[PDB]
Amino acid sequence: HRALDVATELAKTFRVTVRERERAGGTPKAERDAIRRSGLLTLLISKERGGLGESWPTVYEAIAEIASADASLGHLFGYHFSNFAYVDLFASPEQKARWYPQAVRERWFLGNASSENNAHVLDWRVTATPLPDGSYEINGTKAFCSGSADADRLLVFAVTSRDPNGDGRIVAALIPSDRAGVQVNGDWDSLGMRQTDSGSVTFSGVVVYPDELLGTPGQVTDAFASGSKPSLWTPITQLIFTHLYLGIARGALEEAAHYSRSHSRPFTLAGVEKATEDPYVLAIYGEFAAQLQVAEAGAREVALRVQELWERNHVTPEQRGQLMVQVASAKIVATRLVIELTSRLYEAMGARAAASRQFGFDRFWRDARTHTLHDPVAYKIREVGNWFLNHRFPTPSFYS
Amino acid sequence: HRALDVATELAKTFRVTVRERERAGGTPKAERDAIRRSGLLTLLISKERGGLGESWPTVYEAIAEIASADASLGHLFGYHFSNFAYVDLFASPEQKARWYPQAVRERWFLGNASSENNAHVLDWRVTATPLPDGSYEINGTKAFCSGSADADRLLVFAVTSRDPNGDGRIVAALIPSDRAGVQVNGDWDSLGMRQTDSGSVTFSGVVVYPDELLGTPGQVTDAFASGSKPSLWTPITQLIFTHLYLGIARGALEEAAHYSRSHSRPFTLAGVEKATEDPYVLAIYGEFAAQLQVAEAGAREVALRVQELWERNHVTPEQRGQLMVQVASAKIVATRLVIELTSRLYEAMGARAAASRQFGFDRFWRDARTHTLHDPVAYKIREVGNWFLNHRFPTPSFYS
Amino acid sequence: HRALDVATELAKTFRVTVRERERAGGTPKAERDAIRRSGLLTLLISKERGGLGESWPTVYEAIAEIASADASLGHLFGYHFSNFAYVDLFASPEQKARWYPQAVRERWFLGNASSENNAHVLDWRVTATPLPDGSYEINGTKAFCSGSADADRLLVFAVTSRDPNGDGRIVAALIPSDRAGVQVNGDWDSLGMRQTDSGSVTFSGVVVYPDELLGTPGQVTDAFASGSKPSLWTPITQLIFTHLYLGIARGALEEAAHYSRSHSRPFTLAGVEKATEDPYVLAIYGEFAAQLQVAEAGAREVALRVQELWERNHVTPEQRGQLMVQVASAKIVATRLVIELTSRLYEAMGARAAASRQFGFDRFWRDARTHTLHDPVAYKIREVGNWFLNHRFPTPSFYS
Amino acid sequence: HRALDVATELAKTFRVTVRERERAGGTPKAERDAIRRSGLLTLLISKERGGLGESWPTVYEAIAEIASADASLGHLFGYHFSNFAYVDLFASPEQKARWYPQAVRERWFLGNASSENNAHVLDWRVTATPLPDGSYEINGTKAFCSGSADADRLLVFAVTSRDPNGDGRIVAALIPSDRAGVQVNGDWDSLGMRQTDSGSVTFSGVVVYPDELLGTPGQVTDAFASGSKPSLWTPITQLIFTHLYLGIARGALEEAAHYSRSHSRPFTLAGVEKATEDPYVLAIYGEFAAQLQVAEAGAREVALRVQELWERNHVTPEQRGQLMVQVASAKIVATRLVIELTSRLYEAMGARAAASRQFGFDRFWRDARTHTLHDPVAYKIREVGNWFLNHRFPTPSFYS
Ligand SMILES: Cc1cc2nc3c(=O)[nH]c(=O)nc-3n(C[C@H](O)[C@H](O)[C@H](O)COP(=O)(O)O)c2cc1C
Ligand SMILES: Cc1cc2nc3c(=O)[nH]c(=O)nc-3n(C[C@H](O)[C@H](O)[C@H](O)COP(=O)(O)O)c2cc1C
Ligand SMILES: Cc1cc2nc3c(=O)[nH]c(=O)nc-3n(C[C@H](O)[C@H](O)[C@H](O)COP(=O)(O)O)c2cc1C
Ligand SMILES: Cc1cc2nc3c(=O)[nH]c(=O)nc-3n(C[C@H](O)[C@H](O)[C@H](O)COP(=O)(O)O)c2cc1C
Ligand SMILES: O=S1c2ccccc2-c2ccccc21
Ligand SMILES: O=S1c2ccccc2-c2ccccc21
Ligand SMILES: O=S1c2ccccc2-c2ccccc21
Ligand SMILES: O=S1c2ccccc2-c2ccccc21
Repeated sequence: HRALDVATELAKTFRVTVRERERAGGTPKAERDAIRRSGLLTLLISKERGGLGESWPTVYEAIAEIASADASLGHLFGYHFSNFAYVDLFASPEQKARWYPQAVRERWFLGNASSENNAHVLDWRVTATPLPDGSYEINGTKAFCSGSADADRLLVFAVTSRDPNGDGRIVAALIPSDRAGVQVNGDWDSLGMRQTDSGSVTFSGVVVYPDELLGTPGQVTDAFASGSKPSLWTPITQLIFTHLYLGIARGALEEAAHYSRSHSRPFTLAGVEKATEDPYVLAIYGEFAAQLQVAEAGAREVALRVQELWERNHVTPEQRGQLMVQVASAKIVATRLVIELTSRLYEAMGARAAASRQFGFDRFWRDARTHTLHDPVAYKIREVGNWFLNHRFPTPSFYS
Repeated sequence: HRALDVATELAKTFRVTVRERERAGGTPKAERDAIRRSGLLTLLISKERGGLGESWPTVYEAIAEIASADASLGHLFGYHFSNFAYVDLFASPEQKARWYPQAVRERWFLGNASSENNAHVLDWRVTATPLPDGSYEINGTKAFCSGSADADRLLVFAVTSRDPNGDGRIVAALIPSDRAGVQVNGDWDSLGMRQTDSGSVTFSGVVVYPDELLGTPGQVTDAFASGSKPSLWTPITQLIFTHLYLGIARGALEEAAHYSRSHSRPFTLAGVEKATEDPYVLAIYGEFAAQLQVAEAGAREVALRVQELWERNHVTPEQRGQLMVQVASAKIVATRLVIELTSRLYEAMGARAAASRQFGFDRFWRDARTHTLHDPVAYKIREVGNWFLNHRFPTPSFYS
Repeated sequence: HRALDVATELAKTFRVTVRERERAGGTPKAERDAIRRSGLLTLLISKERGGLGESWPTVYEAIAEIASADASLGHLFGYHFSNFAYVDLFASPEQKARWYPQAVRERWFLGNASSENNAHVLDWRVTATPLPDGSYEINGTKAFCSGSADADRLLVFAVTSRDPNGDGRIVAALIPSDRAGVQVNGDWDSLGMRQTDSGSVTFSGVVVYPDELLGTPGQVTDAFASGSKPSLWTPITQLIFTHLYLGIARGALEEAAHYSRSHSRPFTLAGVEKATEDPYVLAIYGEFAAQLQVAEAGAREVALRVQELWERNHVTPEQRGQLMVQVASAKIVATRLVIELTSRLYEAMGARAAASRQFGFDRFWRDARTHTLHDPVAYKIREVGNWFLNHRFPTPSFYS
Repeated sequence: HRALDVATELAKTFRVTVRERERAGGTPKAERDAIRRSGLLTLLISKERGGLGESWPTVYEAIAEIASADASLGHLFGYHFSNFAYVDLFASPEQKARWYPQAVRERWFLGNASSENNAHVLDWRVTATPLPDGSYEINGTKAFCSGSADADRLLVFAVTSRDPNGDGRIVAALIPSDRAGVQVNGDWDSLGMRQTDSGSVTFSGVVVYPDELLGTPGQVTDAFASGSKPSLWTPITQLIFTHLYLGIARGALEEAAHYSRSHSRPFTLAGVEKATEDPYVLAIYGEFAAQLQVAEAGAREVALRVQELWERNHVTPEQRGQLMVQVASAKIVATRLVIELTSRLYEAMGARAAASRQFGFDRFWRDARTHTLHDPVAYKIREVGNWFLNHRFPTPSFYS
């Protein structure tokens, strides 16, 4: 229970200042350093490589706890583990023996530069062009680069160009964020998730060395189409998002209840004597706390299954598909819950919760409303429906 | 027709500047003056007395149109008519003969100072102490004094104190906002409705003269108990709120639709080619536009009944109770609609509608989430249920 | 008010026996004859042809009132007017001169035989093959032939075959239900709407004469595609369906309230003394009564617009398309309302309301759940969404 | 796994005949005997006493499995284990050492006679009169006596009367169903759950011997008041109900999907070619399947906690209350889920799924609509709200 105590104490500290910090936007440098000092970035690194030797259930629990205090920090922390999962699923034994001890000593907080802002999500234009001795040159602009600012390493994705061994192949690389040619642009100014630094990043002539490549170019595509072990990255990452949503939900419900206990007035017109005994106040907390309990218990069970399959040598398409269905289902339920709860709980608090902007309760809705659009829930719902009705497991990709 | 065209033209100009103005909060003086110049503040004053001689259906449609452009200016405009209605329902013929031509010539924009911030609503501590001549001295601070800033007259409520004829009787008056001892405080910094100037007003020995009094002390309480004609004030005012919600909903839907046509990207992962042809985008617009059509059509019929009873010399408890039930029903449907739609419409626009704070679409949710808390919709629901199941009309009050 | 009084009295009498009658299914001959004796089948025929010269709002009110007592009789009554509307929109002047006085004298109650059970709803295989002197011979089986038992005339649709003037044109005709070769099969055995007689009808060498044809073959296709006046048939008919749903909803709500008032027990475990004072019982009635009030008020407005356009010589596509959007909106709201209400109201009554099957309250859900599937509400939603987002009116058909 | 395989095979046979059997109502003797032969009634009896030595998670999964095929048989099965649970928590080791081997050898299927039909659910009037040798005489009529027909023993509750040591104290006993003076009345005729035999049972001078009593008079009240281990009976039983709802939901979803794949027609008006590819069809299955996956996964965690506490020598009120809150939440979520999906899934199948009564899909709604009224979900919601807001665990009782 040590690591979860550490996460709980971090969250408590973040709650003190989240109201003022998220107003300002920009990079939460002090808080990212506190996460560095905690050791929790090393949760999944073996004790023999200097890490904590912990499990995915602990990582997921920590993500939700931090997110309940500060959704931007929960996001950055969660994405770090999505990035680490990808690295761990593709890195060579030589890379792990070098990088993981270095990640411990240098306290790596990972960011990524992957998606783009072209005509649709499938329009990637950041190129990797071959160089002598096996290196590649990266050129182009990425969007939504969460945790790009103050990142020690960047997980970067590119498509091969002018390549003898085949163009259009996906290369992934882990590079220093201060490698020459990398310009983090700092243009993140969002409705919510305001301290995630998910702005854009520009690559001009950026050199990637062979010992920084995560597998061969195109290997990720072969791994996902085959259902090799790396195909677990998507269910892992979508369950990370799910725990952000559950964390936000719990934090909003607890913050509302504290207000209701200390500040709500009884609607004495109706003969109510204390707000905490109002039948409709109680119904609102009951409806949402009940959904939250079930979603949280369900999410713990799926997290255990992530760990079980994480430890296998081989995961069958059926095992991967079943897990993805369970994860997609959890994310759908958590999405609906957090969006409804963060808006409707005002009705259990009263008008003065909104009349004083500085109370800042709208932060929960703004954070959830921003992140839940990451990928459209309507097509997660379609994927689960296509599984149930047509017995088709979703096609492994970066999003399913 | 002409009045509604003027309202439409006002709304158009407000839409240009609302995003910038509402961020700043404070008093929309230029826009209040444009409303003064439009003549619409006199909509319900008879032509005999210099007004437009128009009807409540026209007022309500004008409220919704302006609210759809700028919710604070729709609120200010609507509340002016709630203040006017109270004056019209309690003032003597002699008072109206003087006040109403004055309001036309001087372009009066009314505000109010009524509710307070103590243990529960209508736990009132602002006192009216009788003076030998029949004047009253007012002392205390009012809260939520919408339209208090830049008001030509304030509708004010107090409770008698040191009164041989009975303490605790509610008096009302219409007084100049710069009467000695009136301090309008400018302490309004809210989630939404940011330019309604609903801060506090402090009364330091404010004298109210006998010709400014509206009825006799406790007369409002007796009219409420009687369910007689002055008790129409509440259904009238609750239907004003309803039209703020319908206007916000219509404005949000049309603003989201503009973004969907111009900015949303197709989810090519699912093979869709234009976002405006996505089946799930279309379902969101259809579900909410459909509910809006029915709600608006229903509201027009209730507004018609408001006009009918407004014109009568006498109104029975049964007519008043039936109207209040119809108004409550409209408010319930409009409340649920606007709260769901201003949040869920993000799902038809995509992540970039939230990723870019300056788009500012969240203004609709913030405005509606703030105002819908005015009084709890749960007890409007109880009131309709008590009528339908038990044949009990609501107990008339400032809220029912 | 005379016509509505007659409908109200018919509905009262139907309420007495509906529970026993709908159990058995089959043909409600005594109740159909009661409608014949009432004269209401002639609501839309002019007084100068023997009819009542009434209006569509009267018809719609009578439909909802009768449906609230007996959904099957309300369906039969309403479909009579859909059949009549089709006849009136396509019939020649000499057809109207002979048919309408005859329909009064002989107290005609119309049925139809239109849809079929092939691969999809567009797949029509009942043929019209040319005979000498301009007659046609009809062959094949129709499905869902509402009101076909005890019908004085059937409205019948076929597609031309072996026709030198063109194959696959849609012809419509009004014929005697006992013409040689017409076999009403009596196979309607439904979850709800159990006395609408909507089973199959088999046509074996059935002769149709030129003076029974409603326009030329293919004329309905042209009138709908061009938006000429007969394109009103679909919004007229879809609003008929809407009033079935509103009538069922009102009937179920009122029947539930009676049980709650006289049989529901207080949940004394929570200190409730009377079920009628339970806060959650009151909340259920309030929610649904409020939505019904708004839906009914909105439906009245749309019914008036039907009458207004019914009286026009020409109706533009904007006028027809805006009416169809308003009708579709009303139907969507009424559909959601009646399906939720007829199921959820058990929670306001208690277990014994379901545990005593004889109480029969499930009739409302059975009737509503059956009819609301007539055409899919999801595509009504898409049609409203396509209009609001893309400014595309529904393309006229038998369904839109 | 062996045990779950046996339950799956039973369910598969029950599925073949449930549609025909449940119309008839009455007692499903052949199916009860198949359950007797399966051994599964002994799931919780230790191997030492001739039982299967299985756990509550296995029991709950078997209940859901059987319920998905035949809700009445799942109900009868599940209530057997609620009856067994009461016996296990209150009987002496000496009693269980005789009864449990006898239950194995004689293939006991337990029923109960507990609730009554007086002014409210707390109003109990079936009396137990103490006789001088320590026996009691039971007199009066019980209602809702699930499984009272063909029962090998009945768990019976009464209140002491003519008792010098205190009237009104609750006594429980396990007695033969054919003891002199027991009359099972066969008056069950319900909307759903039609073969649970939950009719009335009348007791005329029925003798209960000392060694048939479960604890001492009032002992159950003392256990509830102290939140001690016997008060686990409620969360155990409420989670049995929860698995009936999850079972019905899964059965209904799977039956609907078979129709959608086999019989639904594409809505060609809108350009659909396959119903199984319709976007709104897929969205219904996706929404409901996703909620079911999360609810089932959360339910498994709670079932493990039931087993954990079942094995404890002592249980604190905090452990009992935490478990009850988790069970209540699962029940709330499952109730809402099954009620919505058993009605809305028609929209995925089409009109002919309701127009052909013999398809019988309404059985799912009828079963779930009937059972979910067992106790009011509104007060389960209040109980979870009171815990979350005010940190008050539910007051232990037969319902909470
Ligand atoms: C945006 C807004 C404007 C309001 N304007 C007025 C007003 O002009 N006059 C008034 O008496 N109360 C006004 N109220 C207050 C309500 O009557 C009520 O006192 C308040 O919403 C209750 O606060 P509570 O739910 O936090 O207890 C306003 C409330 C809001 C939210
Ligand atoms: C708060 C937030 C953070 C995001 N972080 C990342 C990220 O770290 N890496 C990435 O590839 N995409 C990230 N995305 C983007 C999604 O993968 C996707 O590209 C985008 O949300 C689609 O935008 P649209 O719906 O407006 O078309 C993020 C999106 C949001 C809203
Ligand atoms: C299908 C069904 C089965 C029931 N079985 C039992 C039972 O076996 N034992 C029992 O004590 N109560 C049983 N109950 C009853 C509840 O304990 C409770 O008394 C009842 O649902 C209250 O009915 P009301 O809401 O109409 O007041 C059953 C109820 C239903 C609906
Ligand atoms: C209760 C009921 C009555 C119906 N009556 C008629 C009718 O009178 N004339 C007609 O053409 N179709 C009638 N329909 C059928 C619809 O036009 C449509 O063909 C059918 O609901 C589609 O079936 P599906 O959803 O199973 O594919 C009726 C349908 C129902 C459910
Ligand atoms: O889910 S994101 C994403 C979407 C599409 C392609 C790559 C990535 C990526 C990498 C790291 C974290 C998060 C994400
Ligand atoms: O609804 S508000 C209110 C609540 C309670 C007492 C008085 C008043 C008042 C007067 C004018 C406008 C608005 C309001
Ligand atoms: O709406 S039904 C229908 C569907 C499709 C083709 C024709 C018809 C028709 C004719 C009369 C009444 C009802 C209907
Ligand atoms: O939940 S039921 C119930 C309600 C109230 C008192 C006793 C009982 C009882 C006993 C056995 C099974 C089921 C039930």
